[PDB]
Amino acid sequence: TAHALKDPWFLSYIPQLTPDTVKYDFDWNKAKQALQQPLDYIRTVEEFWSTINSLPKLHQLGNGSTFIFARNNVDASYEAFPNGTRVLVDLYKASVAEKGMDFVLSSVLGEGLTYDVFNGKKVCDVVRLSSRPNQESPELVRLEVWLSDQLYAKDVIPYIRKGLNEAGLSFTDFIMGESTF
Ligand SMILES: CO[C@@H]1[C@H](O)[C@@H](COP(=O)(O)OP(=O)(O)OP(=O)(O)OC[C@H]2O[C@@H](n3c[n+](C)c4c(=O)[nH]c(N)nc43)[C@H](O)[C@@H]2O)O[C@H]1n1cnc2c(N(C)C)ncnc21
Repeated sequence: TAHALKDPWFLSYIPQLTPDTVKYDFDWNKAKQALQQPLDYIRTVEEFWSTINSLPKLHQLGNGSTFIFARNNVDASYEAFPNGTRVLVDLYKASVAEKGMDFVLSSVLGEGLTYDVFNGKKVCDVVRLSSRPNQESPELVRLEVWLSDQLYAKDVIPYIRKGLNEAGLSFTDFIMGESTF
């Protein structure tokens, strides 16, 4: 009937997930346990597209509101990925952030990164998408591409930036970054 992804990805939502909100939650395990909401289990390309299209625009939700796409329903914990890293993308307008999200998700879930960068290795298991507004940029959206190995971030950063340029985004439309685990 429909076309299976290489792996199903579980989609969850953590509302207004901020560092000073885990102040209300003293521990990470219990903050997630209580706040995370399950949204869907993407098995196919058809399921993928309807989910991506149905997603309520990140900036509209509260500051810190994250969407987690976790390969084979893995726990998106830094703890789970010790030799890893997370490639960051900040998108200044909500308009560009749609095009950007569509690229980064199609590259991850569609195994684009896997066969274009990792030579077959499934290095990416988590993609987080959250609202991170500034007094400066209030429509700001952040994408995190989680890696199992930091050796690859050196190659994920030019690949994602090149893809985003091809997707229509200028250099003022986004900023690439990294955060070690
Ligand atoms: C370049 O890299 C910079 C830093 O290295 C990295 C630190 O991440 P956070 O503290 O945001 O944290 P995180 O990305 O996890 O945010 P979020 O998940 O939404 O909520 C944070 C809270 O959630 C907790 N948390 C969240 N997660 C996902 C976990 C997890 O897996 N394990 C554990 N133990 N805790 C987790 C965390 O401890 C904290 O209390 O963020 C980059 N950064 C740079 N500028 C900014 C900026 N500006 C200018 C406004 N705002 C935000 N991040 C910025």
